[PDB]
Amino acid sequence: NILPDIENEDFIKDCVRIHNKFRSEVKPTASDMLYMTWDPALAQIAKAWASNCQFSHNTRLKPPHKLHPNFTSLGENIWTGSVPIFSVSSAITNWYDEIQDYDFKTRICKKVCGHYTQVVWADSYKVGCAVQFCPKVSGFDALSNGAHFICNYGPGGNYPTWPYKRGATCSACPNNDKCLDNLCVNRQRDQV
Ligand SMILES: [Zn+2]
Repeated sequence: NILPDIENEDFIKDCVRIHNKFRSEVKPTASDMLYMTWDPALAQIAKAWASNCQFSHNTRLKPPHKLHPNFTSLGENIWTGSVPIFSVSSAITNWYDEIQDYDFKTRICKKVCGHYTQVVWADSYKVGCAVQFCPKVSGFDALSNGAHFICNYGPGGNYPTWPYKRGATCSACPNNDKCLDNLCVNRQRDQV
């Protein structure tokens, strides 16, 4: 298990593909789920924060900070665990599986659900991730020599509302956006 660098093409494909797989398969269906693409600037941001090896959120995701020239606010998911166990698939799946504690009807979360909601946040269409090797991670004293994985999201989600608008798939995309695997695509947005 070697931890990939932020420009590793397989790492990039995994992060994007697996985010989109969960976003495509949501239940209830989403009417407005945007297709998610890689953003190298978001990946650099994740890399810088991840190198701090702290189990807490980047402090500069919101005004008056602005880490990314094109987003007012950024979103963030963090996964921290052992090196052997780490993979893009397991980390993101771990975030998504918080759905078990989420009741879509009422938005009631029984535990921790904010990673799941950011994974499937309709309006978020750019992602960038990084993993760091961390001898110790602050806030997580139990852990030794772990993998510390952070994705940043543009624009940020986790407003006090449903992560997407439930409805017939792709029935409420922006403009005249086409649909690909239950996601709203758009040549302009999706350019990397
Ligand atoms: Zn969190």
